[PDB]
Amino acid sequence: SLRRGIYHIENAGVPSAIDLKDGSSSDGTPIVGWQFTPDTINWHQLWLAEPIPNVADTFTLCNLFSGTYMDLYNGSSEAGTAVNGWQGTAFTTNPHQLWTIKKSSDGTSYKIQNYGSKTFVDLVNGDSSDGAKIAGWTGTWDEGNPHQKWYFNRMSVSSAEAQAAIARNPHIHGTYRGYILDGEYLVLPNATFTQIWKDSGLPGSKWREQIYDCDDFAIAMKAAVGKWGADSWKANGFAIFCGVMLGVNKAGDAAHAYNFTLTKDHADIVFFEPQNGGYLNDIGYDSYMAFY
Amino acid sequence: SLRRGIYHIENAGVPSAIDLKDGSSSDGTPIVGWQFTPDTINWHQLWLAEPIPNVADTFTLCNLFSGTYMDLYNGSSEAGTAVNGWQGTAFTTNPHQLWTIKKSSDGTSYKIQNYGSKTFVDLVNGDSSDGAKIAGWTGTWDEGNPHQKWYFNRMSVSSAEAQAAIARNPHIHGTYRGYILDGEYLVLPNATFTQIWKDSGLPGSKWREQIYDCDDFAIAMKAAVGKWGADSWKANGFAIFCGVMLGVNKAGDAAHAYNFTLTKDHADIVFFEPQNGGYLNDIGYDSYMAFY
Ligand SMILES: C[C@@H]1O[C@@H](O[C@@H]2[C@@H](O[C@H]3O[C@H](CO)[C@H](O)[C@H](O)[C@H]3O)[C@@H](O)[C@@H](CO)O[C@@H]2O)[C@@H](O)[C@H](O)[C@@H]1O
Ligand SMILES: C[C@@H]1O[C@@H](O[C@@H]2[C@@H](O[C@H]3O[C@H](CO)[C@H](O)[C@H](O)[C@H]3O)[C@@H](O)[C@@H](CO)O[C@@H]2O)[C@@H](O)[C@H](O)[C@@H]1O
Ligand SMILES: C[C@@H]1O[C@@H](O[C@@H]2[C@@H](O[C@H]3O[C@H](CO)[C@H](O)[C@H](O)[C@H]3O)[C@@H](O)[C@@H](CO)O[C@@H]2O)[C@@H](O)[C@H](O)[C@@H]1O
Ligand SMILES: C[C@@H]1O[C@@H](O[C@@H]2[C@@H](O[C@H]3O[C@H](CO)[C@H](O)[C@H](O)[C@H]3O)[C@@H](O)[C@@H](CO)O[C@@H]2O)[C@@H](O)[C@H](O)[C@@H]1O
Ligand SMILES: C[C@@H]1O[C@@H](O[C@@H]2[C@@H](O[C@H]3O[C@H](CO)[C@H](O)[C@H](O)[C@H]3O)[C@@H](O)[C@@H](CO)O[C@H]2O)[C@@H](O)[C@H](O)[C@@H]1O
Ligand SMILES: C[C@@H]1O[C@@H](O[C@@H]2[C@@H](O[C@H]3O[C@H](CO)[C@H](O)[C@H](O)[C@H]3O)[C@@H](O)[C@@H](CO)O[C@H]2O)[C@@H](O)[C@H](O)[C@@H]1O
Ligand SMILES: [Ca+2]
Ligand SMILES: [Ca+2]
Ligand SMILES: [Mn+2]
Ligand SMILES: [Mn+2]
Ligand SMILES: [Mn+2]
Ligand SMILES: [Mn+2]
Ligand code: NA
Ligand code: NA
Ligand code: NA
Ligand code: NA
Repeated sequence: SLRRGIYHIENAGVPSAIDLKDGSSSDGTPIVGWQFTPDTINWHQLWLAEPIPNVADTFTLCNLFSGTYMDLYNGSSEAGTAVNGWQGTAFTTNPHQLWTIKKSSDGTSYKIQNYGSKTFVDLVNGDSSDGAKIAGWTGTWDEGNPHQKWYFNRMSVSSAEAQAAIARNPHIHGTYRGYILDGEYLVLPNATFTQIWKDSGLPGSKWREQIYDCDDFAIAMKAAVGKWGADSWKANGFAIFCGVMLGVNKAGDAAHAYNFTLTKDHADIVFFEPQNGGYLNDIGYDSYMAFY
Repeated sequence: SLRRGIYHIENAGVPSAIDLKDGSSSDGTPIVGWQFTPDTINWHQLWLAEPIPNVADTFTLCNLFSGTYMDLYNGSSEAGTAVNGWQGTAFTTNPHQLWTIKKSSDGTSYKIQNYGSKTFVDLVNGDSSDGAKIAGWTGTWDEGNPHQKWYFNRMSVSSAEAQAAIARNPHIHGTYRGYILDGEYLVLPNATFTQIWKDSGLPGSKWREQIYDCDDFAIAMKAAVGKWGADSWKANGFAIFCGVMLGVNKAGDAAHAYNFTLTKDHADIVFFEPQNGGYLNDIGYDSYMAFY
């Protein structure tokens, strides 16, 4: 089953992602194929999949940027029916905005079926053009047709997945305790994480004993990523991944506060030094506390 | 012995505090008697007392606002010698800026003796006027003279004192763990704590599931008090008190993130709700984690 989380949905045939055109919140904004840049935030191309509790393999798909929902226009079963962004809610009963999402016959890509119409999300003609129509279209669960096959590239971790990445790490103190604040986290590329750090003003901050020392830098960086999340996205029901860690050196006679983020493969953490914007696989401290 | 910490130094005879005139960082800025408002930040009237490791009962006195040091002009023993703010360091050997501070004959107020001159800090003529001269003056450790007696009104807590206030509280969970980030904290009046909250922009922030929920409010409020500390004071070697707490309700089926501060008497904590600016003696959660 598709997990709850944020996905970049990429056609199996051509390198086009499902895109809410101009990220517009207007009802009836076309959802189109568009090219994408890996290891960036693709601002109009991120979809929060919310499982519908009492319907198997069925979701709403909320555009992270617009906060509007993937909607089959008037729920029509006609091939070529418009797929648009439309106002809704995460657990709607509106079958226009309900999508059964299951593995295709290649066992890696998915097909996306409208719960009402039983027609599939289709990149019309496999057109690779920026702004290519996406429509509801007749099809089957089993056929190879790449127009209707979609890789769900997972952009978020659960709290359980973040916990696992930390526990993997070789720099966790025996006394470590972790404090989980949210359920589902957007993982930033370092390029974006760095940009939030720059736009925070922290690069200009001076170290001062107690009054602006490591703990103030680390907490200011987490607050800045929290502020960026709320200000950047209109969807709800997720957080941005940015950890704070307290650590102690091997000698046990010096402590440090710093940040951490997750690798591209979501499997491991990477330490971030908010006093200089460095990423490190070893920051010279073993974490005894984290909150994220 | 006088503890390390921040003091509002108030004459024993008249309601004048030791004041660095206009908070100026200029060398030779007069230190004067000035009236004060209790339960405010008295911006020009706060002094960080740093104990000199290998000299008994002897300190530097750094003006929290200016970052400059109480200085007996050319270390003269002449009665009426100017006491000014002057550039220095927390552990200087300059005897102009070293002060032996011990209980007076009334056992509650102190006298302040220059280590070099062995003359005392004196509110000349006990003048209660705003801008009254303070000078180094002949005297003795034992005499009653109120011109040379000073209440050291303690405005800061150690980490150990903050730990004690939390442990006192009746809303601490069995599983509580506390994470101490600094050593010495300025305690804010609620009036100031509230102002930092207002000036943060948090009063305008909307609750949003995960993306700006209780943990984001609580951490944004701690970051705002950290930013206010650095931006407001030029002295180093202290922090501003603002805690973050995670808590769980009696039923054990709901958790909440919030802030806390300390009472005027420094003995107890008070909970702060950053989603509405309320102070509560009971926020309906028992803390299982704090960092401050
Ligand atoms: C059958 C029809 O369902 C609803 O209308 C839908 C639209 O629904 C969504 O948008 C409307 C406002 O336009 C409203 O906010 C609703 O709660 C939301 O789910 C939408 O799916 C469009 C485009 O496909 O089709 C229908 O107009 C409902 O509002 C109608 O009353 C009616 O029951
Ligand atoms: C190249 C082309 O691929 C397939 O046709 C697709 C269409 O396929 C879907 O709709 C058709 C009916 O039009 C049929 O129901 C099929 O089972 C279903 O997958 C559709 O994807 C459109 C729009 O993108 O493009 C092509 O027409 C295949 O059936 C054709 O024989 C042909 O190989
Ligand atoms: C005896 C004298 O001590 C020092 O001068 C002090 C002044 O000292 C302080 O300010 C000066 C700059 O004016 C400098 O930054 C020094 O490090 C700092 O402690 C000051 O206390 C004044 C006013 O009472 O008196 C003396 O001028 C030293 O700099 C001199 O070289 C000389 O040794
Ligand atoms: C009212 C006045 O109080 C005392 O005199 C103080 C001064 O006291 C201090 O300096 C004098 C010498 O001038 C002497 O050394 C004394 O032991 C010492 O405390 C001084 O505080 C000045 C400046 O504020 O004010 C008064 O002159 C007392 O000795 C006087 O008899 C008289 O009662
Ligand atoms: C917010 C906006 O993002 C980018 O423009 C989007 C565009 O983004 C995708 O396509 C571009 C090339 O046009 C790149 O491949 C990006 O990596 C993709 O994410 C599309 O989403 C279209 C259609 O909705 O809208 C544009 O605004 C970027 O080019 C802009 O400078 C800006 O940052
Ligand atoms: C920063 C400045 O603070 C206040 O003025 C100070 C003044 O403050 C003290 O005296 C005033 C009355 O003049 C009140 O009692 C305050 O409670 C005291 O803290 C003095 O420190 C003088 C001498 O250095 O400087 C002034 O700037 C306040 O009146 C101003 O509006 C302003 O907030
Ligand atoms: Ca600090
Ligand atoms: Ca959050
Ligand atoms: Mn290590
Ligand atoms: Mn949360
Ligand atoms: Mn309780
Ligand atoms: Mn610290
Ligand atoms: Na439209
Ligand atoms: Na379901
Ligand atoms: Na002067
Ligand atoms: Na000492």
